[PDB]
Amino acid sequence: EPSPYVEFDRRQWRALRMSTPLALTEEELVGLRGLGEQIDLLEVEEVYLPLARLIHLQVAARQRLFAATAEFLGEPQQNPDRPVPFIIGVAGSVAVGKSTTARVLQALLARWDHHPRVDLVTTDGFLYPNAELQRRNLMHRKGFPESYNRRALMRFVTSVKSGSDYACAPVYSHLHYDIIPGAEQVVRHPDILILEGLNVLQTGPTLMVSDLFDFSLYVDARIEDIEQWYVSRFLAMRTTAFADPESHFHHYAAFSDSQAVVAAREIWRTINRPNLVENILPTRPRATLVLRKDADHSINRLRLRKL
Amino acid sequence: EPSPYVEFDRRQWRALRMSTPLALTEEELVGLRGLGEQIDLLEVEEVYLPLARLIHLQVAARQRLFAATAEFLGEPQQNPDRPVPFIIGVAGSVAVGKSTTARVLQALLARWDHHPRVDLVTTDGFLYPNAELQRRNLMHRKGFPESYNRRALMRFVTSVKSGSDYACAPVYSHLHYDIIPGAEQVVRHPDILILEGLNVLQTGPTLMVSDLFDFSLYVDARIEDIEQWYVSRFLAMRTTAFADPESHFHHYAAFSDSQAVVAAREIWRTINRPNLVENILPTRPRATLVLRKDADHSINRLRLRKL
Ligand code: NA
Ligand code: NA
Ligand code: NA
Ligand code: NA
Repeated sequence: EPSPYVEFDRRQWRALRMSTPLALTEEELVGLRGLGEQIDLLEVEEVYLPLARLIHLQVAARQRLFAATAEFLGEPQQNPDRPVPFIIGVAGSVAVGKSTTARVLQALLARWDHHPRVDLVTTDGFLYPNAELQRRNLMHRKGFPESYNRRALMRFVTSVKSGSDYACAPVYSHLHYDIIPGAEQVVRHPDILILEGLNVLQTGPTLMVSDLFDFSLYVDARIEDIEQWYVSRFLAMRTTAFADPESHFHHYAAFSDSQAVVAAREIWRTINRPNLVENILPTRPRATLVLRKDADHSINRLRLRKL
Repeated sequence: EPSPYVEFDRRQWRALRMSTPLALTEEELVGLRGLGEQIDLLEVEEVYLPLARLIHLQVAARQRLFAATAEFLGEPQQNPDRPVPFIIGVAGSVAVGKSTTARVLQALLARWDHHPRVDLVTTDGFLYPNAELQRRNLMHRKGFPESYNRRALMRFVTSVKSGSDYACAPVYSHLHYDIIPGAEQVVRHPDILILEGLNVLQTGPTLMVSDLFDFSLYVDARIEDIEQWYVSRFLAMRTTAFADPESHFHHYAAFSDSQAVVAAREIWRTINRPNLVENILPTRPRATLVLRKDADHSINRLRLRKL
């Protein structure tokens, strides 16, 4: 039966790498990966290099599109020193590795032969402040679509892809578990813009940020493996992030393996899992490329949208 | 504030026509339009000609996209005697004129300099048979998303855009108000495929037909004007379609202006209006181009998606 997708195993996919240069050291990859991630230069060579190739093949191809509409509208050319920004979305569950994935993707694309301006924005900074969340009785649905100012987010991405000289996004603090007063992330007409977050691929009654994506990525894995990673990582954070007295969750540092596991499973069950099942997973069908990870965080299978 | 769209009045839009040839006679336009429509060669010149231009500018541009993915996959070129079919969706309410719009669009694009294979398929043939509708208790929601076999529809469009030599779609009879046993509409690798129906722009938990559109059109107008047109047309059909004894709604032919109006308003209120408000309108934001009609069926304003 005909299909919009085309599956791959790491073997089939690593061949499409061709002669793409690996411009990332071991020290660099390290500072890009998160606690728990297993990503190594090998995976970066057999998976991220092909992806980066495909993306650049499409950055140019995509420009042909806006160019047509430009020609149709009888308008000028485009300052080649300012084309239409290529927007990439990276979606996935909490703890599946998407943040690392987006950080690595930005590193590789920015180090491309001509040195493109590659900006990365996480939807964290678009969550509503804790105070505003409490007001809406949402302090327990942090990460759900409604916990974000999707309007500000949409204005942000629209602003950037429309050619603005610069746009601003709030900044979120994982240490304080809240939006930081007065903080700003300024993005100035980048060549590429990667947007990473839980529900970026979301679709709805209004034009949304996913409708502005020229390419999308969905980091996938089994719901139980992600729970495992989540829990495991919660325990690990007792000696890293929670160890810090300034941490909103410093109280967690003193938890025992047992009580920490229980606490982690509860947050997963009451928050992260529901959101994954109800909002995130339903968006997967639309991803240009899905990176499937095995229980060991290893990306061994990919699903690409040819249609 | 930045915007994904760009508005136009007929004046601004007719200028983008450039020197596009008008290859349609008065006799031809007539056999393409529906009862109640006011479309004339002027509107076809100041509105449909520009649109046809823009579309052909993008058919080629769109091919650059699939070509990139083809080059990336290290696969052959594409029999230029068989590129990737360009899929166009035309959405809108019952009685807004979309069917005429799609019929005219196919006539103009098919008569393009190189003579493209331009096929047109209405979602009618994908409604579930009356018997199946009754089974699902849906005989009163005919036209709502659930009243269609969206799977068969998706398989159909996927089949065609994936390069199949031919695909088949059931046929619907407006005379009998039902799907015709054994009837088939065969579509063989067209250059362009126009899909017209109520909820074609719909989006959801799964990859849908709207995700395969390279271009979309949404014929729009005020909910009350469409009700007016609907009713008015119901009355008019007493002497055309309902006059036929073989008609499922032959009983309507004997209705008086008064009782016919009442009947028409009731169907609109209980069926067509709700569907428009709940399913159709929410899809409008996503249309590449929205054709706004005034109470006189006249297209005088357009909204194009530049992003
Ligand atoms: Na996190
Ligand atoms: Na994040
Ligand atoms: Na109709
Ligand atoms: Na129809």
